[PDB]
Amino acid sequence: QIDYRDVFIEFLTTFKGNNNQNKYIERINELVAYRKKSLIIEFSDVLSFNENLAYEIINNTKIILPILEGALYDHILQLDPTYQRDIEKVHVRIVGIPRVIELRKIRSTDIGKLITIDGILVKVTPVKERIYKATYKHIHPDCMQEFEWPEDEEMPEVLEMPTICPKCGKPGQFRLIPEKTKLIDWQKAVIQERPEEVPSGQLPRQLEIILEDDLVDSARPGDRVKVTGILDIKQDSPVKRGSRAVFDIYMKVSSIEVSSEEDEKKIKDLAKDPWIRDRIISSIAPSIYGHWELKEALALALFGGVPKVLEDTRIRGDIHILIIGDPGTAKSQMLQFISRVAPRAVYTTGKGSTAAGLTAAVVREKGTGEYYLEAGALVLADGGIAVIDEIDKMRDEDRVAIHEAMEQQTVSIAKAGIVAKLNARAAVIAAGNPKFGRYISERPVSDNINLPPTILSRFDLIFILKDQPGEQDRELANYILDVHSGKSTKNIIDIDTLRKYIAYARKYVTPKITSEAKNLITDFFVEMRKKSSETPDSPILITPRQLEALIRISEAYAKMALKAEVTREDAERAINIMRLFLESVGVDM
Amino acid sequence: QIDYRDVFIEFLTTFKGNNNQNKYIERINELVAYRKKSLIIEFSDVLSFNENLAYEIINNTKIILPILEGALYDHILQLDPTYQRDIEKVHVRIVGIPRVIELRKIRSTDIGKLITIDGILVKVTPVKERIYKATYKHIHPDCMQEFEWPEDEEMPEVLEMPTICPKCGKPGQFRLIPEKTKLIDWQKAVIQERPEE
DNA sequence: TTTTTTTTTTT
Ligand SMILES: [Mg+2]
Ligand SMILES: [Zn+2]
Ligand SMILES: [Zn+2]
Repeated sequence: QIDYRDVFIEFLTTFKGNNNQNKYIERINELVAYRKKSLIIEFSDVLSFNENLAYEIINNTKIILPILEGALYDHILQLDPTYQRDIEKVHVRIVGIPRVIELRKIRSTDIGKLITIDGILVKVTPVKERIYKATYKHIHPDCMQEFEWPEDEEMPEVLEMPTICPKCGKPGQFRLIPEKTKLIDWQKAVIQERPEEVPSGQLPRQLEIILEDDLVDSARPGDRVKVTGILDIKQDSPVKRGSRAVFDIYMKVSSIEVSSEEDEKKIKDLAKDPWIRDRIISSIAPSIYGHWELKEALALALFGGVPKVLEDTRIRGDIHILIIGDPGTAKSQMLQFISRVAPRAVYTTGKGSTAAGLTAAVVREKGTGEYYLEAGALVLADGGIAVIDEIDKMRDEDRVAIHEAMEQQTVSIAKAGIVAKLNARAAVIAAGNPKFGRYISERPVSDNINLPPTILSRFDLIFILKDQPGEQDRELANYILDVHSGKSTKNIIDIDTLRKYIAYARKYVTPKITSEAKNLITDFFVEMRKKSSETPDSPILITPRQLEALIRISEAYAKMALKAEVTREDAERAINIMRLFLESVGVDM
Repeated sequence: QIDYRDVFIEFLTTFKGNNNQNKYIERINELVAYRKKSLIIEFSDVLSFNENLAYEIINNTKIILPILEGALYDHILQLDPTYQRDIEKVHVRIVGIPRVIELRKIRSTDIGKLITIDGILVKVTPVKERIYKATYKHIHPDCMQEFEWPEDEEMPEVLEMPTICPKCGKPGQFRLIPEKTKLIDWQKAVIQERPEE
């Protein structure tokens, strides 16, 4: 009854934020400057300003939304006439709806209402075009007339062809005219419920969502997203008569969120502590006793180095870690922790993986007999971390796919007439067991781990964990029992804060190596080569590839402390950890 | 509105090249020598010579492109009468269009406009034949009449047959006549975006 | 092509 365009338009112009900045007028600025055509409004902000406007949006969404969109378009038109003839429609998207429903708990009462669902994006289709206003021509020698068939409305989800010519009243043949046909961008994605919500003994459920217009290509597979929109029943084969009055539900997306100022302030305060590096290392797997050297290396892999593109070749910034340890050395516990704290990570197992599942799988579209690719584990981990457990138990045919990923950071696909090269810039963390149960110190690493030497040289660091009973057993027993009793360590950065800290560092920090750091690295290398030249009788090689690892590790240390330069201390720490690896593999100085 | 046919003809014959050599005349003569039927021109040269002509090409390529080809064809046959009876339709192609769109960035607003794409060829089908003007015969014991169904219009990409015989005004069964059907070479290729982008 | 269990030939 009461028009809400008046209260809405002044709400945009008059609204004060946390720091008294008038965000919405600032947000609407680049909407006309950069031609976004889409606006984002928080539900809490609208509710505080006027609850009547807020509750009208949730309930009467299908009616108030077109009215509100028209009001904002007029506001932009008077503010900048240049918007006309450029963008003819503006979308306003609402986020933060309190009505959040689990994927498994959707029932018939929620159809046609604005709801929000949290899940994981698993499938994305290529962008396509959908007709919303067609133009036909009547093929009848008398007629030769053109008209817009879905008059006075929009073309439904089912393409319907006119049966009677509206301009002559006769049936016959109608020809589509693509030149005058109106189109709109259209994409389809599949969302899956998070593993924490799956009940015992059940399999995860999936929901189909539709992204249209500017919402296309707003997310990548494997991302955790929050999606808001309207549920509706799905019609795909109306002509398939005969039983089956049962339909599936699909979601019509109106706004999507992936995964900000106070958090940035909190991150900066943490970096101010001189001992921030020690705090971060102590926060890695707090429930595991000892393994300080391994924890330090795992922290470096989370941040990584800086990739370099030379005149001819490319230098990866990712760090590869290989762990060999006796059974029960808590190898799998840390890898689970790493996969949970990293902003983007994929956890796999040697036995539960295949070559197609790791890189890309060809799927034949039985509906049209068409071939298309599906992203594998390594592709989904691009820009993140790939964790592989029990690498020694993987099949040889499935292991060769990893060889290219670690070396060239690429995956080559040539099958079913599809040829492509895929980026796989991901850090690889692998764990394995020795051949004969426990580890034999006297024998070299190569004959004690059951892996080809061609894959050993591709790892930046290798660590050996030995479970030898000794005087530390009492400390280990006391620590474990305290964990089972609920006792927790203090001064530990929590998972959520740690994940945000890593994401910020990987995005805004690019350390540069100073002259002093270069001299220390060079001097260590050349003196090591001279020492190694006397007697290079070790299973572990000392090739110039080790020099690149020293560069990567030093950059990671600087990035951990949010520093823009690599100083003497960072280079010194990188040498120490590299020196241990060059000697803990069974070879002395 | 303004007939650019004269402007196009003089532009080709009076194009100041790197040394005012009128290289367009040189390639036109080369085209006549080997019967190439395809003339390519640079958008920069057209814009420099007459920016108004360049805008019309890049904006109304659906309408004015056949007009320009007709003007070029008349000039070629006038220059050399032996070109007839060999090529009935010349081709003019534009290169260097400033409107460059990334393949992933294509949206609905770019449909029906002249754009350029950079990528990698992955698949190429063998050369085939496409019908652009068919001939049909009405199989109805009183007709025995032949006609070209797509009257005053090129045959659309969707093969459609007449429903009512135009010559006799009756429905029935129609048979295609391959011997009186116009054909054009047709090939399909797939382009893939570069891994860098 | 792809994962799976099965009998079969042939990688
Ligand atoms: Mg384990
Ligand atoms: Zn009609
Ligand atoms: Zn007839």
